[PDB]
Amino acid sequence: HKSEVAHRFKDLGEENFKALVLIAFAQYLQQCPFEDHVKLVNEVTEFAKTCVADESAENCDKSLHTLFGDKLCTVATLRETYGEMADCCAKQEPERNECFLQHKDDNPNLPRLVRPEVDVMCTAFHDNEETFLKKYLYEIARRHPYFYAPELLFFAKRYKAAFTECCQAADKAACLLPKLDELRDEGKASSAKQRLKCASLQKFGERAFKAWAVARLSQRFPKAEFAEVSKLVTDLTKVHTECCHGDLLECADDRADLAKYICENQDSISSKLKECCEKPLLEKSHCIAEVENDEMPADLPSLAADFVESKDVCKNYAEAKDVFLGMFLYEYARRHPDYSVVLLLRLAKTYETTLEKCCAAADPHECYAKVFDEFKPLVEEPQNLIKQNCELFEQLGEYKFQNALLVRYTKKVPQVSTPTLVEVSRNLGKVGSKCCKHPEAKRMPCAEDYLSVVLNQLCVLHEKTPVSDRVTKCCTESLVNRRPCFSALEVDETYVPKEFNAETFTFHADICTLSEKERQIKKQTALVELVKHKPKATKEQLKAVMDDFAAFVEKCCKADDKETCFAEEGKKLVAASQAALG
Ligand SMILES: O=C(CCCCC(=O)Nc1c(I)cc(I)c(C(=O)O)c1I)Nc1c(I)cc(I)c(C(=O)O)c1I
Ligand SMILES: CCCCCCCCCCCCCC(=O)O
Ligand SMILES: CCCCCCCCCCCCCC(=O)O
Ligand SMILES: CCCCCCCCCCCCCC(=O)O
Repeated sequence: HKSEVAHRFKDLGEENFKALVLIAFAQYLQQCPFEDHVKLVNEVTEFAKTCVADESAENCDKSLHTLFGDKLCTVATLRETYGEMADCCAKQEPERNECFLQHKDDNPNLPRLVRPEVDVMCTAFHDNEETFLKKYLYEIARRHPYFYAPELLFFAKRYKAAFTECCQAADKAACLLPKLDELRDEGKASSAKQRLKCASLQKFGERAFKAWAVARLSQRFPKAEFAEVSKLVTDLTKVHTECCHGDLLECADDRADLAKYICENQDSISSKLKECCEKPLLEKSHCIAEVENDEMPADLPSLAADFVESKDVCKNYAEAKDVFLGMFLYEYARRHPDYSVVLLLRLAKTYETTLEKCCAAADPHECYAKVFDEFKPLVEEPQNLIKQNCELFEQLGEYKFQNALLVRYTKKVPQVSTPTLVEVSRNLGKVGSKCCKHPEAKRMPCAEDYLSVVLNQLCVLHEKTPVSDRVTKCCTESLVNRRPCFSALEVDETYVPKEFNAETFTFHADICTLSEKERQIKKQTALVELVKHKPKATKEQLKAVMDDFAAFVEKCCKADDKETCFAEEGKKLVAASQAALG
């Protein structure tokens, strides 16, 4: 109403408010100590309560941006600590807020956050749930100044849940560690995605983004009328543009407003937005974004009717090209929740090319008449890969499957770094263990989601330390040919194998006293180095060498005087092995 702070305070709640303000400040003032942010939070909360009691108390009428910047400019060491940022305080609103946005460092030089021992965690937890959680929430926020605050808050509650449950467990570690690893991985993925999507809106442009959304929104809301989907795609695009700019307030309101729009028109959009829409303000958006696909009508026509077998098609298309293509995507995507969004884009892209080089032809109706015939090989390629790879995954285990990938990609790009190969092959290996368990009708969307993260993660490391044109090609290609481009890569014939190095293939008993997740990376590192030394090896020659190594390990660990054993059988191993691989 007349007071913004009061309003947000009222419908967010004290607890949520206090946490958000914390994250908000930790994101702009990434260098101040924890205890300092706590003071600000208390001061702002105290102020808020004043306004709650009387929307007319001093300053309660000022806008959040104004209020936020004023307290921000309140910090004394602003200039001595942040320098340039202090000059923002000289500017007025909105240049002031704009100025603060431009000075937020997305990759501060903060030390890697370390995970202490479960016992200390659980103890610190029990002795002060409050500071324990706010302190960590502070550490995460200052490191990811662009992570959508509410989402960060969503994660905090799951961490709390993990401590509550596990710190009472008979075996704390076995209960907590896995939940924690799962949590940071998921958090990492959530972050990689947010950055990825913004980057995209930048490179590829708005049209491609609008396309992506139509495909996605249509799979999810197959019953919605096309005009509703267009309406939603427009608002969604404005929403991400603003949320990418990094301004929390504008971002949050666009998201809420959009959630309220959806919920009000719920029936004419989806039947599965029931739970999500009764939920509280804070969670609505989160919920909705994650909602399961509604069910598609059974009384659905044939695409060929309006898109192939109907003359007056080049006329509808010329009438409004993007809109017609949109209707195509809409019609195609809502009938295929099983297709990957990018697959859908490929088809539409194909259709588009056809209509372009066929509507300017003699007899249109038959120039393009067999278009749906070109979609089949587009659809099949992805499917057969999910087919071939999920089987191999079930045969071997997650680990042996990972090793397979390891050999496979080293031979494609032997120039890539050994640790980078190990990283990629394992996450990749994960996508397999995480998606292959799904029923085929859900597999492809699964892989797309995971692979996009992995492929962009792959492309960044390379962007910085480029090592191959082939990779750089796939990495700067269209995000529709990205994965196909990588899938295409062939063995590197040009490659000149690295020289030999005894050390690289020398092992000590220490590997016996390492975690399964440790020995692995050690064995896997040697594997790449192996393939990098003998690239013309065979899955047969290789499997034989890997096998002798298998024994070698167990044999030397489960044998008296480990150290010597290794150095003894090791000389033998390296010797017999170098021989087979001539
Ligand atoms: O990341 C995603 C996940 C899409 C999930 C589909 C989606 O948009 N859901 C959704 C909905 I309904 C409503 C709201 I309110 C919100 C939100 O919280 O803002 C969201 I998140 N989508 C995506 C998009 I949209 C465009 C491009 I270009 C790319 C690329 O980088 O290829 C990608 I990977
Ligand atoms: C002075 C700064 C105060 C910070 C207030 C942030 C308000 C966030 C509103 C949260 C809306 C949740 C809607 C959603 O995105 O799902
Ligand atoms: C209703 C909003 C208009 C939707 C835009 C339709 C254009 C379809 C483009 C086909 C996909 C190719 C995307 C790309 O440029 O990479
Ligand atoms: C040319 C000397 C090569 C000898 C070094 C062999 C190292 C290969 C690592 C084998 C990893 C297989 C993993 C496993 O056994 O579970």
